[PDB]
Amino acid sequence: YGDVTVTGGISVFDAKFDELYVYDGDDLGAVYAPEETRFRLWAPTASEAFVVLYETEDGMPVKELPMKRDVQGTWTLTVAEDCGGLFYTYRVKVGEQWNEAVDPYAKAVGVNGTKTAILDLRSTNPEGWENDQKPPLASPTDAVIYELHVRDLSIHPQSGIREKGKFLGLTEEGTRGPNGIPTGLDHITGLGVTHVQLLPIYDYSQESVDESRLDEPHYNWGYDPQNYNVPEGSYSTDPHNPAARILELKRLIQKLHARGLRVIMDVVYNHVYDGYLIHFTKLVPGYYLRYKADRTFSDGTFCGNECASERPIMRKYIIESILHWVREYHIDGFRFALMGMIDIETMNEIRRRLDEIDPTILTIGEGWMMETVLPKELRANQDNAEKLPGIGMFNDGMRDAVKGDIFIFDRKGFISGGDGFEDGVKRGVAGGINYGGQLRQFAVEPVQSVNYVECHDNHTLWDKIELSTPGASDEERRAMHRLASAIVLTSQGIPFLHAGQEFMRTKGGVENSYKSPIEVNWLDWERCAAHQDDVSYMRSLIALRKAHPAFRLKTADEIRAHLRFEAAPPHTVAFTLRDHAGGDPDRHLYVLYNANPGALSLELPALGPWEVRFGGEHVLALEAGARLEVRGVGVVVLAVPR
Ligand SMILES: OC[C@H]1O[C@H](O[C@H]2[C@H](O)[C@@H](O)[C@@H](O[C@H]3[C@H](O)[C@@H](O)[C@@H](O)O[C@@H]3CO)O[C@@H]2CO)[C@H](O)[C@@H](O)[C@@H]1O
Ligand SMILES: OC[C@H]1O[C@H](O[C@H]2[C@H](O)[C@@H](O)[C@@H](O[C@H]3[C@H](O)[C@@H](O)[C@@H](O)O[C@@H]3CO)O[C@@H]2CO)[C@H](O)[C@@H](O)[C@@H]1O
Ligand SMILES: OC[C@H]1O[C@H](O[C@H]2[C@H](O)[C@@H](O)[C@@H](O[C@H]3[C@H](O)[C@@H](O)[C@@H](O)O[C@@H]3CO)O[C@@H]2CO)[C@H](O)[C@@H](O)[C@@H]1O
Ligand SMILES: [Ca+2]
Ligand SMILES: [Ca+2]
Ligand SMILES: [Ca+2]
Repeated sequence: YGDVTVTGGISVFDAKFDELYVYDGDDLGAVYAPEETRFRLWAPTASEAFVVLYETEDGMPVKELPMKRDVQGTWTLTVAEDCGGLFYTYRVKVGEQWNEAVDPYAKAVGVNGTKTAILDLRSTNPEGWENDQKPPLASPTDAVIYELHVRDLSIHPQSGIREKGKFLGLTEEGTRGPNGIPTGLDHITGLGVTHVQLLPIYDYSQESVDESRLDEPHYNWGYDPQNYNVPEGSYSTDPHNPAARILELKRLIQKLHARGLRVIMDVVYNHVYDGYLIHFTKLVPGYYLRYKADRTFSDGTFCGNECASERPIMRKYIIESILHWVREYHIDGFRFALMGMIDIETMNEIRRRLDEIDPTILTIGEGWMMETVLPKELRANQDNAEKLPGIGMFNDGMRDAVKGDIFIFDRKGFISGGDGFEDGVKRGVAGGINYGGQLRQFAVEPVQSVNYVECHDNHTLWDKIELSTPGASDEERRAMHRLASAIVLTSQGIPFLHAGQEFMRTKGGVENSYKSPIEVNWLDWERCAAHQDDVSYMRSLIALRKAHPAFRLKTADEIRAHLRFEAAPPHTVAFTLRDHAGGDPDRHLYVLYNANPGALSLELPALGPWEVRFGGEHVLALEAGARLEVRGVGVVVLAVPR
């Protein structure tokens, strides 16, 4: 951990270390120009530091230059020759140990991320990149998220996409699949979703996907971070060419924006893929990651380590990393893996730094309550959401109430006939806010509640239903599935959909498919071709939400003012959104979630001449008390016209 004489007697573990070496510059890394390249490395506990230069990604050094000790724990060096096309690493001696690492501020790397690449990053911008414009977004509750893996999207043999498994595969328009159905980008833009959330597209570890063996089967979600500030090599057409993955990701984002879609990056700042080998511990051992009392890794992540976001240089790394994805790649939002492992101060400064640039940039995360050496009152989780204004959190209470518990596989939920889940559904209809009485969750405002019944984790909705409806036919399970999706899209808050949920995606019952083959993980376009009715259904639900601002209320005060739950029997939920809620064109809406297969009659509130808006196929009678008779599991939406 180092010669503790170099750092004023104070160890990397004492609390007086932090305020000592707080570098105030935003110039860490290397800045290339033809005249010179300047390097700055933060490594306060090292005795020596060298820049090592390479001509080829897997060559031997051509120069090995010593760096000068500089201010606030940093080392500098200027090289007064055109270093374009060169690769480099940092070699440091920490105590009596030498290690050679990639630059933590690497913005480009060679294959598998072991050497930093020097290049003019403005040569990676696609044509017109400076003219890139974002689709409008007035409120987070106006977003419809679609969670997608780059490999899943196109790797099925019948996807009809040329660059299968690649960033460029999501740039291709006009692709067709079995029976000529639209696939890929056209299928996604055809749905009406507004944001594509991509599973890890930063550079994840070689042990997960080896970028030199892409000619053999491979698959991994990528939750194993290696280089935080550069794209994953296996999604490029050429992982050996350091510029290719950058240019190709930018082409992807530019095209999505041009087609009306925004891009959310799944980011993992809570843990690295290997606390022993990552560059953080090579360069400053004992700083960037969290430690138990015995100076072993705190392991709240169940992955091996935790990043010490609360320490100032690590908070600065995370924030400069995010601002890099925003500024260099034009990213529109971030989903924070295990946000409950990150401290509140870091999350709020992130929200602030983004708001300074563009408040429509999204920040959502997993606010789970989880043990770690990070103090309980400092965790950015649902318990502390009052301290995290404007940050959305996955609403697991809503998820479990709708489809049934994710950990006990056979337990039913509201859609599958379970008893007593109506209040759980109502709590998420209200956007997870403090609505009143028993109707309360963690959110202060509905922008803090992300509604979902499916994501990449755990069984798919279809697979969950299959595990918990032993006496249900296939048609019955389809109706349950459809009802679950309708609840997400008609609840206050931020609706979130899993790619392929529109065609009842299955993983053959695999619960945790993170390294399962493409046969398990691909978007199955043959299944999608067999489920075009259900895709149309999902497309129409998304259109219904878009056509009604009353479903997207911006504040908890509006929800408390305009949302009212109505008389309804067990296994149903009924509510109204009254008096042009949020400027809705209709005067009132009435919404019915029916989980009963049979027929039933409801007395509608006396709000005016009701008219059908959605789900007419379930309506046996609508008569002006005013009466509605329906049959079958699903949603019915009525309106009192203006
Ligand atoms: O080899 C490292 C690591 O692999 C396995 O952990 C993986 C999980 O099993 C897998 O579900 C996935 O977990 C991530 C969630 O999907 C994601 O939503 C995110 O928020 O965080 C989770 C990771 O923290 O990926 C991990 C990492 O690959 C295995 O179970 C571990 O024991 C093993 O250390
Ligand atoms: O080995 C520990 C644990 O790992 C796995 O749990 C993961 C879940 O699959 C994943 O959904 C998420 O779980 C969170 C729930 O979604 C949320 O409702 C609430 O319960 O917090 C949970 C996290 O604490 O992340 C965990 C990560 O461990 C696996 O499925 C479990 O069986 C296993 O016990
Ligand atoms: O557009 C509003 C409309 O959306 C929903 O209707 C969809 C059906 O639920 C879905 O099964 C599908 O059904 C149609 C077939 O695609 C088509 O081949 C033909 O058979 O007509 C079917 C019935 O319309 O697509 C529709 C349209 O998206 C919702 O159920 C309706 O209540 C709603 O009015
Ligand atoms: Ca990689
Ligand atoms: Ca905000
Ligand atoms: Ca099955």
